[PDB]
Amino acid sequence: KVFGRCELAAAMKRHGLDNYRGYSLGNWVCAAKFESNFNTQATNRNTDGSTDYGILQINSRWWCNDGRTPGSRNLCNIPCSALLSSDITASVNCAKKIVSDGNGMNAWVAWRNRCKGTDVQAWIRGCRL
Ligand SMILES: CC(=O)N[C@@H]1[C@@H](O)[C@H](O[C@@H]2O[C@H](CO)[C@@H](O[C@@H]3O[C@H](CO)[C@@H](O)[C@H](O)[C@H]3NC(C)=O)[C@H](O)[C@H]2NC(C)=O)[C@@H](CO)O[C@H]1O
Ligand SMILES: [Cl-]
Ligand SMILES: [Cl-]
Ligand code: NA
Repeated sequence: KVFGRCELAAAMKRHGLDNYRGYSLGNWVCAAKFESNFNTQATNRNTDGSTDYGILQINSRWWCNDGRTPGSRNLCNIPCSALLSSDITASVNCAKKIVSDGNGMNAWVAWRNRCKGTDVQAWIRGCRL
């Protein structure tokens, strides 16, 4: 599924991400835009042989099992394919564990380079929340 901007904002809010660990909703919408262009089916392969999955591009080296990343962890205890569903629950629940792991949203490279320090509230402008 390719989400609309306000559609995604509303879904993330319903799943408890607004101000989760101090990160306003606009941060999460901005990260999703630049990680996946709001597409739940996005995949990308890394140089080390791991793969990033879904709307928040969660990495198989650490967070999910795809059966082809030798010597990796499965810290969210889920198949990576679960992160590609049109229902964002699995992606959101795993993201909560990631952002709590020490580095906050710096775990998302595109957030650090394209969202951090910008006016992230603009990503939720006009939405009925
Ligand atoms: C969205 C996504 O998948 N992003 C990936 C990043 O998670 C990943 O960064 C590395 O993540 C691991 C686990 O969060 C980091 O280890 C943790 O680091 C903190 C602070 O040092 C420490 O408190 C934790 O104990 C430690 N947890 C474990 C299990 O070791 C690790 O430091 C991150 N490495 C870097 C360079 O940021 C990066 C790199 O694999 O890929 C993203 O796609
Ligand atoms: Cl915001
Ligand atoms: Cl933080
Ligand atoms: Na893994």
